[PDB]
Amino acid sequence: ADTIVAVELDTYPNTDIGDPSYPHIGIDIKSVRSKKTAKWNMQNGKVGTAHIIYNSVGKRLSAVVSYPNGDSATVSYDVDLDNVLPEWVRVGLSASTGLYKETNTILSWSFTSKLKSNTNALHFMFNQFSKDQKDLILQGDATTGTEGNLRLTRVSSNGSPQGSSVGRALFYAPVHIWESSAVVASFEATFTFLIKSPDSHPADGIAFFISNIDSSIPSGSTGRLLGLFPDAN
Amino acid sequence: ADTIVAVELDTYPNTDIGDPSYPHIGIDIKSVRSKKTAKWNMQNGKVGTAHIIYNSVGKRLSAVVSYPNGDSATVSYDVDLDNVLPEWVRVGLSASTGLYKETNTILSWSFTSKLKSNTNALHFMFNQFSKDQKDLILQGDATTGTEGNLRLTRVSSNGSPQGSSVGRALFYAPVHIWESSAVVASFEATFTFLIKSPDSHPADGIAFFISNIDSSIPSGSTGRLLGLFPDAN
Amino acid sequence: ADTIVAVELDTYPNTDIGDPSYPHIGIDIKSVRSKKTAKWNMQNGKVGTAHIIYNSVGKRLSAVVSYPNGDSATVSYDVDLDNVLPEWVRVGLSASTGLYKETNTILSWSFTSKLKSNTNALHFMFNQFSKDQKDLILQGDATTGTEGNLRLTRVSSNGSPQGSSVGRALFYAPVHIWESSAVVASFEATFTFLIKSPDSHPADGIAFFISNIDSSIPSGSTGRLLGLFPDAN
Amino acid sequence: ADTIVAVELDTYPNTDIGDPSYPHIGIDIKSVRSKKTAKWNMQNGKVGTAHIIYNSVGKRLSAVVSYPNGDSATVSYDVDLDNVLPEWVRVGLSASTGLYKETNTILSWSFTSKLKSNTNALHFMFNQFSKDQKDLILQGDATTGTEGNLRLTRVSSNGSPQGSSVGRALFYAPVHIWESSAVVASFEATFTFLIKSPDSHPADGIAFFISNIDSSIPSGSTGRLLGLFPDAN
Ligand SMILES: O=C(O)Cc1c[nH]c2ccccc12
Ligand SMILES: O=C(O)Cc1c[nH]c2ccccc12
Ligand SMILES: O=C(O)Cc1c[nH]c2ccccc12
Ligand SMILES: O=C(O)Cc1c[nH]c2ccccc12
Ligand SMILES: [Ca+2]
Ligand SMILES: [Ca+2]
Ligand SMILES: [Ca+2]
Ligand SMILES: [Ca+2]
Ligand SMILES: [Cl-]
Ligand SMILES: [Cl-]
Ligand SMILES: [Cl-]
Ligand SMILES: [Cl-]
Ligand SMILES: [Cl-]
Ligand SMILES: [Cl-]
Ligand SMILES: [Cl-]
Ligand SMILES: [Cl-]
Ligand SMILES: [Mn+2]
Ligand SMILES: [Mn+2]
Ligand SMILES: [Mn+2]
Ligand SMILES: [Mn+2]
Repeated sequence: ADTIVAVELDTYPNTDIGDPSYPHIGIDIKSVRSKKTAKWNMQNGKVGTAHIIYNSVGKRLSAVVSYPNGDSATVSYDVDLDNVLPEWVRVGLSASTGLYKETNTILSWSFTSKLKSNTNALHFMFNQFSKDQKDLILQGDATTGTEGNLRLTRVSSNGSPQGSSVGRALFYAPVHIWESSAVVASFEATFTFLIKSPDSHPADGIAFFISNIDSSIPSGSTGRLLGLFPDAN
Repeated sequence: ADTIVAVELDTYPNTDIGDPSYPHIGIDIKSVRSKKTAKWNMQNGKVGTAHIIYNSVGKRLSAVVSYPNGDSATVSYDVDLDNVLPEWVRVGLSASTGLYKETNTILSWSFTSKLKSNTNALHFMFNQFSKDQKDLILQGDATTGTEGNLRLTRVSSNGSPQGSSVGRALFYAPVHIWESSAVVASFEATFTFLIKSPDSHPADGIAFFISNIDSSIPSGSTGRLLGLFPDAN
Repeated sequence: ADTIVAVELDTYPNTDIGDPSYPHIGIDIKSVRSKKTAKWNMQNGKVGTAHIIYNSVGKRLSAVVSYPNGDSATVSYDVDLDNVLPEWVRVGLSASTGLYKETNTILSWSFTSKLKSNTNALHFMFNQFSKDQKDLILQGDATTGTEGNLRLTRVSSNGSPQGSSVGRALFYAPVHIWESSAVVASFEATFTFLIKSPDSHPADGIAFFISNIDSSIPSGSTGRLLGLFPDAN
Repeated sequence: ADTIVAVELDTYPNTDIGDPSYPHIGIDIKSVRSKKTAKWNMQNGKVGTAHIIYNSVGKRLSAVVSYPNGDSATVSYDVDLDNVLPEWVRVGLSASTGLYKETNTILSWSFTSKLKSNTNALHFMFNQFSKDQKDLILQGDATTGTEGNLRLTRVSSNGSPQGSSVGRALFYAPVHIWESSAVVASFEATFTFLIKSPDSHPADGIAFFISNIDSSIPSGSTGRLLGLFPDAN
């Protein structure tokens, strides 16, 4: 029943549900079957940066993911989010493991939404997460720690990631993501992540998403559904 | 039981509870008995701008209130808010009427909090308020409308303000206002207001305040207590 | 010899140089012959707002122009500005009159450029212009005044605009608009304008532009060339 | 003939010109004889962060310098900069060596100035410096490199710092630092630095400063004068 717009960093090819035959970044409009994808070389144990950009003028949801060595993947998709999202939303991060696993560690997260009419703005930045993060809604296995990081999916004491895990972090305050009379409705999101795995293959990935205010983890949305969708339709 | 730090725009002299013999702006640390005040010429029916500034280095809570014609009042008070406030807070606007009354109309409100260590940031801006303002907590008589304004205290259909009124607006998300390891903890707040009264004297005023997350209007905090304090101590 | 990327608010149809048969907004890549245009209802004597948005991910230069009554025109054009502009630029506003004329009054101008790698930023905002505006380069007839406005084209003492006029304002500091290793290079510009004319038709329009550092008004670039181009090619 | 307001990170005690008997941070109003100082433990070879804060309401110039291990020094001084500085200024960084020496390496520098009336803003951020930094004015020995850093004072090929060196970096654009009608005139500056020395004692230090537009290195302002002052008065 949730409405989802997401950028997925998808570490695991699930070819039978329309994934390409490689790790990819994807734009997901109300379906895990990405509307557009690009090949992504996920660098095990390295800190990546994801950037997400939209404005209501160009009506183009863009994402780019890069690592320090400079290797980057970009994906863009033409979509009017006025026709997709509710006016009011929550913004969040989601990650899953299944049969295979990885750390889904968030080191930092920033977001900006603006409505310019004829301005209303929300901006937050986390470069360190604290134990009792009162402006975050933690769902499922997602924890904030003393190490200053957001662990979306459960990690063992020994620092090793665990399978069949799902967790999300949503910003506490609802966001006014569009308003019919806004001349420009724009949002930007950036997060840094550390995906590390000793597994034969890492899985399943990390998503930035926008949803209805009351959005919660769909039941059985572990693994390939990235904690966003109740099925693969 | 609430902990309150406020800047009060006090339109009504209550001399028996330590108000000066004129309308004033005041810095209130856990008491309506302002720690410091300055004379303020409130201009009936005109749009004022209040600016509030603090940083943990100078440890000086400053406020200035001005009108378009340029007449301004300033008040500063040396205080370590690390020693006053809880780590996590909500920020809000409050206004009251009593025996005398005024419009307590907010046309715009912006806030920025930052912690710089060895950055975490929250920024919001409302230049228009909407009917269902999902990122605001409205308490008491406070309403948001189609006129794009926040009415802290009850106004009649005919546009006239009503007595014995109290309302507040708090931003939905808790704010991390200080952190022991922050090198610089700073906040800025700005709001524009229209106080108008056909009364013999306007009352009672408008406050920007910071409180515990779960802060609510103290019972009988109408009139001279500005919806912040349960008594005049 | 200058390299120009501009958004033109074109009040006058010059049909013989590829203008449409109506006032329009246009994206100009190294030619006054706009790569893309949209019909624009210019509202005589009213304050308009222009917004310009680009990012190096979507590679889409977008502009929207609106007035308070809400009537707006939008134009978008897919272009890699890494392949058009020099790395370092100046940003500016330009306006012209010819055989016909108008006020080309700028009431406010803001700009933001960012490079995010694996951040460098420039932001300025003018909501009032002063007599000796030391962070602006004024070219041709462009003046700043006590009325707090930038007059791009010459106005008489009696407040009436004059024909065959050209003036520009460039921000003093060069801008690093792209860098080969930037993951995201983005810029946003906003300005408010008042075009007013008692003429049979207004002319010629206002442009936001990006150029080489040493860009100057091309000789004979009054009227339909908007002070940007030395010819209509 | 220059007018100087500076925060000095002073690594070398020059006791005969009013330095305390230890490395210190200082607020300098038109004199190298700091109006106020605080003891500073400079950590050889470590990256420090300096923060500078002023607003025209509190009228308190504050500085804090810290290192990752959390050791920090703070100094505040009550001063009306409306009565000290010209309306228009340039902002910059300065460093010197003399008989003793150190690296005066700047890794990052950000600045924000705002005038709020009844807003004009300038903001820049350098987290990487490039070889041809067109928005910086380099004076004396100051160089920008491929290592992404600003070297205020001359360093040998072998990476060792050199004595009797002075260099400054000023932002290209003049800043409107105060305006008589501004309700709030505020500025913030942050820079990160790496001072390293194999010398018996490091010298001489790094300063953030504000000056007249046409400010240049005073002759013989190497060593204890930090490239800011022509004498020790
Ligand atoms: O830019 C200005 O000075 C006026 C202004 C503030 N907010 C605005 C939103 C839309 C159009 C104009 C403005
Ligand atoms: O300024 C930089 O480039 C590094 C940096 C980012 N956030 C900081 C907070 C405190 C000290 C340094 C930094
Ligand atoms: O986001 C962070 O905490 C680290 C960071 C600061 N500037 C950056 C630019 C690109 C990628 C990561 C960062
Ligand atoms: O805050 C608003 O909506 C109006 C506004 C924009 N700039 C200002 C500067 C001073 C006082 C009010 C405003
Ligand atoms: Ca998958
Ligand atoms: Ca009172
Ligand atoms: Ca034309
Ligand atoms: Ca010294
Ligand atoms: Cl599968
Ligand atoms: Cl399924
Ligand atoms: Cl009383
Ligand atoms: Cl009482
Ligand atoms: Cl023509
Ligand atoms: Cl021609
Ligand atoms: Cl000496
Ligand atoms: Cl001397
Ligand atoms: Mn996928
Ligand atoms: Mn009072
Ligand atoms: Mn045209
Ligand atoms: Mn000294």
